[PDB]
Amino acid sequence: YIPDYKGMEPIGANIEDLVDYSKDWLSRARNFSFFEVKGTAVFECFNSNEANHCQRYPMSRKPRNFLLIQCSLITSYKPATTLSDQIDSRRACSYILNLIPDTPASYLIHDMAYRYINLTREDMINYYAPRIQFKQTQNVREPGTFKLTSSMLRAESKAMLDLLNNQIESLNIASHIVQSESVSLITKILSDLELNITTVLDKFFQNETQKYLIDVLKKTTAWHIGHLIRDITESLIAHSGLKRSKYWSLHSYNNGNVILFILPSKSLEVAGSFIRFITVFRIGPGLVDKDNLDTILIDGDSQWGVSKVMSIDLNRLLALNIAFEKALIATATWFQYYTEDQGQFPLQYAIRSVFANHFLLAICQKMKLCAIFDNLRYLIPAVTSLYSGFPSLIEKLFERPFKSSLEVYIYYNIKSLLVALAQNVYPSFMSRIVYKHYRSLISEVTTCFFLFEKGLHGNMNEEAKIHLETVEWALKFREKEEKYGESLVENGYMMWELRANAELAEQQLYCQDAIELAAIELNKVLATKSSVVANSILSKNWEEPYFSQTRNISLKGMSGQVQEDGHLSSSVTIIEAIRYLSNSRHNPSLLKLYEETREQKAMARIVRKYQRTEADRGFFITTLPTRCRLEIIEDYYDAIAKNISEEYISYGGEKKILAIQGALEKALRWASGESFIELSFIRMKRKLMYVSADATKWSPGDNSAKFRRFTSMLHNGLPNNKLKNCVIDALKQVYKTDFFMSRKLRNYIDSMESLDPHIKQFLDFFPDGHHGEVKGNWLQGNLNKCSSLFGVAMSLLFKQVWTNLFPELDCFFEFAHHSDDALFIYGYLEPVDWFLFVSQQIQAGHLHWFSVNTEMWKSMFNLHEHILLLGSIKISPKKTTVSPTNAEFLSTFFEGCAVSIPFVKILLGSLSDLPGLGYFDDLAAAQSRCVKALDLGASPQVAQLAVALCTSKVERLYGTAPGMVNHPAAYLQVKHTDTPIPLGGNGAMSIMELATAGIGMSDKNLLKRALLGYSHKRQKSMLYILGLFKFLMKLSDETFQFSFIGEFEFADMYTSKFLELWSSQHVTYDYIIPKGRDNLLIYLVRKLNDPSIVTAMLQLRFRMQAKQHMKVCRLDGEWVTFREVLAAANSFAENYSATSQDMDLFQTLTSCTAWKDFLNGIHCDVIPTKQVQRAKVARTFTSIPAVIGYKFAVTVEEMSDVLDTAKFPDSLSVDLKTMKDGVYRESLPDVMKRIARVVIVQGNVEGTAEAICRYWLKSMSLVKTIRV
RNA sequence: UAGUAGUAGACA
Ligand SMILES: [Mg+2]
Repeated sequence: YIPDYKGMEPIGANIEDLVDYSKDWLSRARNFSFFEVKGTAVFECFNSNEANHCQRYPMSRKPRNFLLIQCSLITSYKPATTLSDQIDSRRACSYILNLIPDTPASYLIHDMAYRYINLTREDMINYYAPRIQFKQTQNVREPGTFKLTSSMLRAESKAMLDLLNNQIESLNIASHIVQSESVSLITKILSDLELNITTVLDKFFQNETQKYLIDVLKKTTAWHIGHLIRDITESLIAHSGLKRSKYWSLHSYNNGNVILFILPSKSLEVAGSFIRFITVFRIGPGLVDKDNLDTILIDGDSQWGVSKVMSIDLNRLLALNIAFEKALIATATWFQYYTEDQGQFPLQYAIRSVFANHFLLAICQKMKLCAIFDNLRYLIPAVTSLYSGFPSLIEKLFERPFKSSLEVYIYYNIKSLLVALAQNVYPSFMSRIVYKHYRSLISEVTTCFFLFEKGLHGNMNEEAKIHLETVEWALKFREKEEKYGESLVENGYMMWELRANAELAEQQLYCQDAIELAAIELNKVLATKSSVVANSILSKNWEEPYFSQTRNISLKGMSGQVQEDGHLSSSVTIIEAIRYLSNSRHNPSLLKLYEETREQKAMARIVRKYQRTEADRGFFITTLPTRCRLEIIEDYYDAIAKNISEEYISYGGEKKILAIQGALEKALRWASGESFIELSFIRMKRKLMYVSADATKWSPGDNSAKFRRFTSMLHNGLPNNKLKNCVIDALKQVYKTDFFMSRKLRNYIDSMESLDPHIKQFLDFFPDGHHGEVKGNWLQGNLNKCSSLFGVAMSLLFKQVWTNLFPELDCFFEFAHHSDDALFIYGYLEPVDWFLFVSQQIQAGHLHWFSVNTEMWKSMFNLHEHILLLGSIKISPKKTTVSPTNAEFLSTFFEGCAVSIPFVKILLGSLSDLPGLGYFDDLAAAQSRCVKALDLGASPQVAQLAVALCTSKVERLYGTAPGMVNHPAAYLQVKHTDTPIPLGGNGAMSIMELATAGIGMSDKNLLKRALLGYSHKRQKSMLYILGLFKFLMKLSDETFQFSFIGEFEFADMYTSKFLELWSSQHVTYDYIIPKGRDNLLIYLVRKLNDPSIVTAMLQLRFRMQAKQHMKVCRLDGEWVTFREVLAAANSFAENYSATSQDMDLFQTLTSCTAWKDFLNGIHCDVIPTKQVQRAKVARTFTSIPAVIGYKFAVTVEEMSDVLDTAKFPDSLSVDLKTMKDGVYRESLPDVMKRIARVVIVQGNVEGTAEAICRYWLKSMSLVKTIRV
């Protein structure tokens, strides 16, 4: 009932007081926090940091390894098969046995080759045999392994095995010798990798992309070496099973030239496990590092390189498996960007070198390189800006040991590139070309950065790193509390305290007057839309049940009760919901739950986000009362946030780019024309300086208590303060939290047995050794809408103070705040008399006017930063860049109105992130991410190439590819093109059709081509396809994208048959979430036992190799394999006979489901004009479950639940009828159950749902304009 | 100086 609370009393805060303080503070000399970029300054920073680094780390004479797998190719590579594998293994063992071992690695290789070549005939028959045909033997225990005891192991081999089963340094980068050696080595490797080995969309692809990219790259040794690495990694993954990992293995590739020896290892299924192997190759061009080779045996006029015993984890193994494609996709993206930039096609040598560099980066999956590229992606914007904090970025760059010889090469490259950039046409990073646009260079380095997989950090020395920041800032907060008193820090310091001390204006301390005036400036705007504000505030689920929302049902992850170990349990949200519902007697609303759990202390943990940044960020797992309080605050401020612009987090994930582009366009429109200043006119030029700003420590270095005062003065449309007081109390109860250290960190501390001083300082934060109190720091991600709104309010307060300071100048300001990320557009005035006016103003008693005489934007930013510090927002000196032409926001780059959104992240993620729901499901998902890239800016040719790559990957993984086990052609009497996708199918579909028509069209189109065959011709093959479709329909009906497809704590509280009966009885609950306690509890128990939920709660990517031959599909309510499903499909289609109802359904579906004809029906021709690139912009594409819940609603409880769920309470009936009409345009329970976008265009294109399709048709050609 | 990782002792 929203009980009353302690509402805060406003105090006498006056804007004039802040204006006077601003006058006094601006009347003196201020130190700019940014440095003007120069070639001399950047070079001096590099030299000084080199000198310091020479003594920071101990020198290392021997550069360390950087290539995970070493192999060499001199002829074209043919993919390996079982027969070729056996022949090559025989040849390779014969070659190896005629060599003299020198090192323990060579001795072990010789011993294993001798053992393999002496395996009996039955062993070699069972070796290479399929799983079904395999039989156990003395010498062979698994299809691709053999045993090796100590009896057949030499003394040296045993010694090296003991070495396996048993202080940081750096290279002298300041030395020219080390740099020269590293550059020469990496240049040799790249030159070896560049060597040559000796519809309308289809025609455009073959003319532009195939001719100039694929045909050029088909002969490079990088291409064939990528294929060879794919084969080697496939063999390694096959060995990494839970059964095969304990044995030895031997494989050979490329006519016995490359040999892989797999040592016993822990299976990659277990966490923190490595697979150990040795690769022996003939010395030649390729990924050869002579210094890091274990040995180079000398055969007769030949050299055999034996590499070191490499231990590779699952992440790096899966990265190496798909690295030909990550290199190919990156090269295609670079090709498209070069075409956009220079307007012509890249030459052969440039594209070959780019592909070689991308392949080398994809192979060397090392954390040091990932950190270097993470630093570089911020360093490049700093040196191309007018003022930036580049010295700090260079210092952070020099904070790493350059152990590998690749890191020295990349460091030399980035040093040269940054020195060249600061001295100025934008030089490229991996080529000798020079770009015409900064967006191309920044996209190139971003693409290089995205080639590194997420989670390359040390598994153990990162859980401490994620804790250190929180502990350090909590200690700083305690120090401030002891220095200034608990009351001052919690409630904020008065304005006179700031005027007297002047050291109070820092982080974790806020000024009450600043908060109040910021709230006043925001509610001045809010007074115009108070009605909408109240409507949005009341529109949230204040009185709705708490656990009937989707977020509280999800599996995201939350904490549990404190256990006897003293640690905080890690459960899922659904489990905590079930627990509380079981203990409670009713399902309370948000406010009722908050009142129930108000007295409980907020507890939290931290877990890794698994990013690719230099330092891994950890996100916090909060308990249930903490989640309730944060949801209250977030709902309130999000409701307020939407009705105010200049904050771009309340906006949807898709409207942010449109909003920021509109803001930039408004800034550009204002910049047009001049301004007139009254002499007391004078003409003044209107300038435009963007400031891409970031906060130093958004969450850790803030004081959440400030929001209290904000919420006490923010004006909403509500008549009473009950909700505002509830939000204030929720803010009060989230002030102090119990930060719990993880179990891994506790075990790490326990195993130490002797603590370093800094580990002791970290540990004393936790008194009992498990949890420590953290004050004033809202945990990361918990308060983002509120923080963005507060930042916008502070910016508006600064704008008001500036306007009151100099009313004679009509300056222009915009602010964009997406949490810590921000963009400040400053339109100031520049003289074309101004100095005389400034002198007169100074002599008139306005001592603060002298800050505007020259470079007024400096003083504007100084005042803005100080006013932001009057809260707790510290603009980061490092990652904030000012520039008069460019901007960076929301991970996108703006050239005025032009927008450049990276689309590489989802193109590369198509292969690396497969959902695993099912063959059709994951194939559609992978095809969907190519559509998203096509929306974000990828050209149709690049999207087509990427989609071909990922569907080839899915076909290879599931065996659907022709010639393999699960090829439907050999068991379904079809041509593999007339096969439904859920039962195989080609899956090759034009990206245009997926983008426009839909993803499942490849099935539906077939249906049409079936029906036209069955009606006009009555062919038996069409009847067979119809039977296949009927089998899919039957499976979809039996088991219950959008198409027909073919243990825990509380999961055992209700019987499975009880769940089935309940689901059959309460049909409506399949579409709506219940509201009563018992019904919601049963719904949640059923949700726990859903196979998709259990599977969802990468390891799946690795385990799919074994899952391929196991029973994963569902047939007649039984778990069966895919091959049996295909055989059943063949039998049922052969025994299928047509019926009237099926024919009627097919005619209705084919008549009601067309866009393909328009795509290929339009004409195209090359206009005699070269393609010109314009400033790209963004366009847009231009409750239902409740009515279905109404349809099956029978009981009073279900009727009440569906009534509450619907946005419109009593309109459902009418809506249902209208929906029925819609269905009749495109009633029975069966048919009812079965029925159940921003694109980066060029400037000219319209925003119609067909205009974007026409633009995509235009964009298929990359260098030539076309006409429709 | 077997690998990954690391100016947090890990995988073991
Ligand atoms: Mg930024």
